[PDB]
Amino acid sequence: ATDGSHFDFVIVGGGTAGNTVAGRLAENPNVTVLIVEAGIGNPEDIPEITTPSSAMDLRNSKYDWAYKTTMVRRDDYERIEKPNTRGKTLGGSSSLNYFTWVPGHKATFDQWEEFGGKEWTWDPLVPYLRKSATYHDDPRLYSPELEKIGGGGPIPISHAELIDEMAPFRENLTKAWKSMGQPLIENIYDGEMDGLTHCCDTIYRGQRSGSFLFVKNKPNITIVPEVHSKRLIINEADRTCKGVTVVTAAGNELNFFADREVILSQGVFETPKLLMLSGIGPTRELSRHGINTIVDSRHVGQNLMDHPGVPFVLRVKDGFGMDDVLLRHGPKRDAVVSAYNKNRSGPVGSGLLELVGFPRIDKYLEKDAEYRKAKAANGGKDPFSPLGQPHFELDFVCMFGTAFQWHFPTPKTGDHLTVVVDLVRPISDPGEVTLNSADPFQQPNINLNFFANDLDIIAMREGIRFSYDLLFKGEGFKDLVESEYPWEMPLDSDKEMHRAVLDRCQTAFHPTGTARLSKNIDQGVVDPKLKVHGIKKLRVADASVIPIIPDCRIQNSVYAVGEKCADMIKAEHKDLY
Amino acid sequence: ATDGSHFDFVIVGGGTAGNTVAGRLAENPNVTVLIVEAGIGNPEDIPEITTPSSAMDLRNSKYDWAYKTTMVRRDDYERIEKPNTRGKTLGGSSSLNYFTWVPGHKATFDQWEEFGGKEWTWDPLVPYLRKSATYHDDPRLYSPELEKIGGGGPIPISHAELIDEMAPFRENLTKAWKSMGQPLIENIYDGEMDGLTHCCDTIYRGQRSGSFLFVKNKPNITIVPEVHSKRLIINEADRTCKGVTVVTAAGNELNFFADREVILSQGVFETPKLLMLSGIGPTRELSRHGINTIVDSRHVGQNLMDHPGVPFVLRVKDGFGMDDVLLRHGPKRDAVVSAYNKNRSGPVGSGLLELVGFPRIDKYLEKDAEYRKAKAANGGKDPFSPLGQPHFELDFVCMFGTAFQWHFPTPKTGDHLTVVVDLVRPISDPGEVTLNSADPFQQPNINLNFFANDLDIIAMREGIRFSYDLLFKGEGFKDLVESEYPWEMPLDSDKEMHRAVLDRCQTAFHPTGTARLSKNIDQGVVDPKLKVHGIKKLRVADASVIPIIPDCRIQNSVYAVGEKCADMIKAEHKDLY
Ligand SMILES: Cc1cc2nc3c(=O)[nH]c(=O)nc-3n(C[C@H](O)[C@H](O)[C@H](O)COP(=O)(O)OP(=O)(O)OC[C@H]3O[C@@H](n4cnc5c(N)ncnc54)[C@H](O)[C@@H]3O)c2cc1C=O
Ligand SMILES: Cc1cc2nc3c(=O)[nH]c(=O)nc-3n(C[C@H](O)[C@H](O)[C@H](O)COP(=O)(O)OP(=O)(O)OC[C@H]3O[C@@H](n4cnc5c(N)ncnc54)[C@H](O)[C@@H]3O)c2cc1C=O
Repeated sequence: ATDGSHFDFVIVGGGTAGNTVAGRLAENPNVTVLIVEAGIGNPEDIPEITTPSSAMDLRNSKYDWAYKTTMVRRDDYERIEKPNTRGKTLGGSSSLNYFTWVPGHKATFDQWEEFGGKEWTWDPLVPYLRKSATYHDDPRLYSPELEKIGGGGPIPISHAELIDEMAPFRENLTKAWKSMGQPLIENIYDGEMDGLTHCCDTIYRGQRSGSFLFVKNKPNITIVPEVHSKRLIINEADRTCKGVTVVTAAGNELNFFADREVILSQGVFETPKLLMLSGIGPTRELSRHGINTIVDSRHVGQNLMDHPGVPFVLRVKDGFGMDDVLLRHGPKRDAVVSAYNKNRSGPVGSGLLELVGFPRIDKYLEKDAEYRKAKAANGGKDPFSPLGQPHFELDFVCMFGTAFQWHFPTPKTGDHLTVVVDLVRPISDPGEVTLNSADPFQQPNINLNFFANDLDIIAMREGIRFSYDLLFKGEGFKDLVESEYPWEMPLDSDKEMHRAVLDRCQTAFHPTGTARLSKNIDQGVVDPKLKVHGIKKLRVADASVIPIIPDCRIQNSVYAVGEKCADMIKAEHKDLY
Repeated sequence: ATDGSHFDFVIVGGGTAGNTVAGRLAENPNVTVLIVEAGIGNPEDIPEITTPSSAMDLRNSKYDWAYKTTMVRRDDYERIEKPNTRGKTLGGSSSLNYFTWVPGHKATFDQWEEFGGKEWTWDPLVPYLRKSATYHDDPRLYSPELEKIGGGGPIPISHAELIDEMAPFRENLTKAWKSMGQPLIENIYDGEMDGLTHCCDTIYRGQRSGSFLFVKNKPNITIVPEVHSKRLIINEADRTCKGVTVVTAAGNELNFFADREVILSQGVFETPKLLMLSGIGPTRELSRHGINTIVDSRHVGQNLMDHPGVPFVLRVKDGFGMDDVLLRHGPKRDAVVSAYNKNRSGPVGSGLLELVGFPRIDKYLEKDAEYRKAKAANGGKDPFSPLGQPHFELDFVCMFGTAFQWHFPTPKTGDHLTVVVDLVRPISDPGEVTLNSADPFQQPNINLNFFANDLDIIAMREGIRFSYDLLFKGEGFKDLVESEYPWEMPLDSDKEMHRAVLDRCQTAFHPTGTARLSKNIDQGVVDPKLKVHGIKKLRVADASVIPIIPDCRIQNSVYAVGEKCADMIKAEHKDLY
């Protein structure tokens, strides 16, 4: 693209919501759309991106921002980690994520009303939760009712394409789950999600479905990859966003201008950073780094909320995990790799997560004197999920997963199960994203503030206990477990579990909130139309907009945000739509 | 003590060097000495303090500052830890340390000349390295020449009082060491230290020898424990230190004044902090926290240097470690505990470290292409120890040691060996101590900057390899090893070892340098008489003074610093001494 070029719409950050907004705005072939993006422009050409079983290997790769971030910062404990993985590539984090497609609980989205008014509640959002996807059920295994989860969008989704060898595993896990007295559930798309379900995925015919699928073969979209944002171009007199400044690989600064609107989609971490570098954020924090304040927006970078996860690995009987096929070199791996290469069939095309659980654990919580007291102190309402929401998402990954074992080596032998214990309704206060300096090439500082509240530790402990009961005592599955890796979970000691949770937890990869939808600038950074409070012609569409984190893996809500954003922009520009 | 009281000398921080200086100045019964100290005043009354086998249990106890500190801060990796243990109690860190008494290499102390001139070199310092100690050899096991290591001081020291059951262990380790072609050595007190030695300790008749032994039964010493320093009292016009302000348990601020001199002994972390709070430090760093600059002293808090350590545990054959006697509850433990209680005999009185190795590893280093290139680039001189110094201190702790395994649980069964691989001559740049704020009750911020230079990683890797060779291949000992805890050291992969070293390393507990001796304020913070550049009547005596870290565990050099400081103060006040 030529320096100083004008486009109707500029999307800053070709990520998950970014491409969604861009592709929708481009549906009028006459509307000019520019996308600027730090990463490569041709993800579909990269096997590790398109191949679902390679996902975890994308951590630390060239497609990963690989941020340092503080996971917990309590007086008794603090840990900082790297990499806190985020996608750096067209498609953003939808190009390196773990595929699960799940919206969340109706009661939770209904509470968005406090921030976004009625249009940001469950029912009105349902269509936006479905618009991006085209649902498939080729093997005809699931209720035809479930076809309503795809509205016709360019992101192919399907229930996991089941691995044949894992059928015995699925059957035992199912038996175990029911033996605990917990429900099976298939429809988790209408606001209810209690039980063990067969998850859907952004995978189809063993290929990844990334947001880059929104923006190809559209000649009205100009895609400029490999450029790093320096600053939003803001006219102070007009209080207007004019466009964006970027730096090329050769180190040249380029300005691009939007004739209608700029949409900021740089994700939960970089969106608030670029706002601040552009003069929009907490005034004391700007001054501290030599940045003028154009709009004193206190909430920018604040309210960072994520799900803490404590994963744990069990060694399981031979043939009940995929380690020997996918993880280790050999003829077995060679075979499935050769099949995948010829027609994309086989387990190489698998995302390795097929059964997912959304339980409550009231009866475990009730056994803890402290939880009992906190609940009473809250007038008898459950602190975590007072509206019937799950307490956990339990992901049963059917092999050792490096992405969920940041400090333990990969075992050399044996098949494994990796259970991701994801606290989906935490009550710890949010963390924050702050500036390290005014340098656009430095990562912002990131504190997730996991487990600031002790109750969260107690719940996480109890969700590990629930998972252990299920797997060590559950019908069928109890016979599959061989050992705990890399040592025993100290479930016998509240004291030890306290240390175990803090020291072993990680991000579940769902950060949100840093430029949240709101009714005014004293509550959040963007209004219900996702316009930046205080600025004209500037909107944010990405996970930073999310005012209350969904009860599950969040990519579905992020696409929803992009779909709604595009709709709201179209409604505004009558002459174009 | 009464508010506003005057004393000839005020020691701020009743720690290792602190008490040394105080006790020596008090040798003229007419000189009044005050000691202020944050911790308790009666350590000799605390079993866990006086009992050498309890040392490791003092981590996280009430006697531990338990600082958060950043261990490594590289672009590819960063870890922050808690607790970074320091003594909070009369005697300071000499009240919770692991006893080893070893001075270091002559060539290294000779290089102090660049900072302190001739009087801070090996020969002149020898007497100061010996003054604090009274050497014992009751069982008459060692050369009578070695009695020269005790000059008659109030700190009883002895070669480790050997545990009988560990004799077979010592004998096998010795055989293994010699089988590798490395020397045995007993005299490591005259500047030479190449080999495996029987270490001496600040233990005698199974009681800890702490610096509090310097300051009891001296009625001219006023001891005020349980008070937290707020600030040094500095007269700007006179450029003079007048005394110190402290806060009591009840929250009252008290001023105490020195008629001759104030000696700051708050240790490597708190000494630079209090200087800064008092207006002495880097001016930009003071202003940033609202503190006036009285003296722009750039080096304050800078030059923090410590030894990185990568410990590792081996499970060893039954009866070749002390786990079953000291670590686990039972009749065995009951028996030795009952003996200790009646007459202080038995392994309960042991510091658990009896053999210590000081090897070079030139031939391991030479195998690494990068080391070879770096050495050539340094004109053919070894980067680490170009003057013949050791590369490592290898501590062979004869049981599982929690103090050296910060992220692994304590094994439930088996006897263990804990090998502390201490890189004693690192070449990474120093870290820093900075202010978090002007609040005297907040810990300063601490970055140790371990492994900033890749060569250090290569050496640490190779010192682990040397240790593994010794123990897995060495004569006698090879037959004792049962397994690696908690998994295998990835010695087969330079790549994995790189991650292993960074992720498993810790402080070896020897921080230094943050107010270093120097010839002028452009080089350091105190002059050769340990006077603070720019200020009269103010000296620093503690580990922050140390300009080049010794080649080993450092408590001996710290007492040396205190002994010299006291001598230099006495020489100045003729009318009193
Ligand atoms: C491991 C991983 C695994 C998970 N797994 C599951 C999953 O299983 N399913 C689930 O639903 N969610 C999961 N998630 C969340 C899910 O993947 C969602 O994608 C996120 O929750 C929300 O997607 P945004 O639209 O809010 O943010 P985005 O980062 O996508 O797009 C931002 C774009 O901007 C560019 N960009 C940024 N800065 C600059 C700059 N300075 N100059 C120029 N360009 C810049 C940057 O390169 C990128 O292209 C997962 C995420 C991670 C990993 O991040
Ligand atoms: C685990 C541990 C184990 C090791 N093991 C071996 C060992 O085996 N042998 C060895 O030679 N060295 C080892 N070392 C180092 C060795 O122990 C040495 O002691 C150190 O290397 C050097 O000793 P300072 O004189 O330089 O510093 P100090 O902290 O002693 O005294 C400071 C005093 O000031 C007080 N004080 C501080 N702040 C305030 C305040 N605000 N307001 C009021 N008071 C305040 C504070 O409470 C304390 O009393 C080891 C240390 C640690 C642990 O710290």
